[PDB]
Amino acid sequence: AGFLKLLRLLLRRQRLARAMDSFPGPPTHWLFGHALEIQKTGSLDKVVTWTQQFPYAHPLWVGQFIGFLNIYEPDYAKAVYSRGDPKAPDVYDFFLQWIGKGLLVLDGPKWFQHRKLLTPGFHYDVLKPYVAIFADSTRIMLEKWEKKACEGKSFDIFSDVGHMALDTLMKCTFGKGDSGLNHRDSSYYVAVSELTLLMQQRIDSFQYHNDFIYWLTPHGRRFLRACRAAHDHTDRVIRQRKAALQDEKEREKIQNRRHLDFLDILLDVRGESGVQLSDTDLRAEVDTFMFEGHDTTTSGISWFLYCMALYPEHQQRCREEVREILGDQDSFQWEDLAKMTYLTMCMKECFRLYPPVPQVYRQLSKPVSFVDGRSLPAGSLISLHIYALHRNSDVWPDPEVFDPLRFSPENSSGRHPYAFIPFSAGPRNCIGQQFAMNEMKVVTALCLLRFEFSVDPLRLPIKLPQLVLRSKNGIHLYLKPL
Ligand code: HEM
Ligand SMILES: CCCCc1ccc(N/C=N\O)c(C)c1
Repeated sequence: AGFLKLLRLLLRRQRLARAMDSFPGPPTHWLFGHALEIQKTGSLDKVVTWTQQFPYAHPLWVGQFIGFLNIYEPDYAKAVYSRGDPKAPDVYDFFLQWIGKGLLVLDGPKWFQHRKLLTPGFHYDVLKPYVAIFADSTRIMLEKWEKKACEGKSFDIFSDVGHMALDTLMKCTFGKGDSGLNHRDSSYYVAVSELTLLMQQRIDSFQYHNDFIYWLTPHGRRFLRACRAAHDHTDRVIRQRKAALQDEKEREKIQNRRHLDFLDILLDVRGESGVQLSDTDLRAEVDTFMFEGHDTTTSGISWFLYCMALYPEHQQRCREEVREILGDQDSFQWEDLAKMTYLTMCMKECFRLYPPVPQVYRQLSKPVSFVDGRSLPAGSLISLHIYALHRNSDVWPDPEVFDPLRFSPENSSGRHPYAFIPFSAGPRNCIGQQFAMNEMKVVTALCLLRFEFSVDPLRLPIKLPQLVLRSKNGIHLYLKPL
């Protein structure tokens, strides 16, 4: 009985280890594989030095039973991430208790169904009205920030940006009305923190990899408590909207619109979806999009404002660009976001050096041959290291240098299409990319018009992976009103 399970395990690792025989790599500890380096602070930068020692790719082991091929070169990236192979179950299985089998984790033709269902929810006609909402939520955040700034001390902006991103996500895509944040929404935010802290730690800690053992550890119990808290939040948001649509005034109003917001699509009002969702399939897409359409943009906004603080020259250039575009308008219009070409460049360079998602994974369903002759069989595990990809010395002159002009029209024409993929690429790219970009542009444009941002030399951020890219100590900045 149990004997089979242990043998199925030991065969898999000789399979994975032999398929990577073509690929030299760093030294393994006998028990931990590479885990003792990965768990060290700064390990993203350690992986970068590895990519210079080993071109294209190198193996990566958490504790001797699971072995990934870390990849970080554009042809290698493209060979795999253009194909739609499944997400790595060893990594993505951990998601299930929390966000379930929603879009992120699915892989079948069921994935294509949901992707087809949900993609019109991020069409630009659905997005145009969100610009006003981004502005309102940002205004609330900035009024808080104005009070903190005139106290003269630096403070962590990450959490305030998150509360704002969560509120705006819910007003846009989950039907929440103008009421704004409630103490129960903050409960949810805190729980996401615990979920991503713990699940990242689980990814890196091979002893927690087996389901049965993990749910008996304090770690796993803490995770399940947070999963309940996340589910109490999403059950509420679902019941709230179903009930709001029982009102005859609101229900007729939604039908009139050609374009439906994301939660209303899932609820299949108008019968148009033609695909019937289980109660749990819908709970999972809500869980999924409630993690995804806000934790990442919080990382992005916050690392950007840090990059503005580090580089006042570019900060001031962006401040001037957005000042002219707004002119005398009350608030930015959707049409205005395309004019923000220099803000966009700086934002792209921010995402090169501080990718909001630094690492994603796949398990191949078919073999793949790489531009240099090497190859892998089906069954093998891939680790796309977006962090080291964006820092690759054969692709990026002076990789550690912040230079927005790398994303001018001129210096972009030649560039390889898989060199810069912070929203991934291929069939499993980010469904929310244009949502994020428009949100982040409105938020940061308004931030720079109302404050000048300085770093704090005594508390510079330190990089911390937590599924999204966070900081060990927050993002502490000084703010000057204007
Ligand atoms: C949900 C969701 C997906 C899955 C879409 C699908 O599978 O069809 C998605 C994908 C990605 C990926 C790939 C994930 C992987 O390889 O495991 C990356 C790297 C990424 C990065 C960012 N996303 Fe995203 N994303 C989903 C949802 C959202 C939403 C939802 C409203 C927004 C907004 C958004 C934004 C960003 C983002 C912004 C800074 C980054 C980076 N994503 N997504
Ligand atoms: C398995 C480690 C990374 C998994 C992962 C994949 C996608 C997202 N987000 C995508 N858009 O928001 C996050 C936040 C994480």
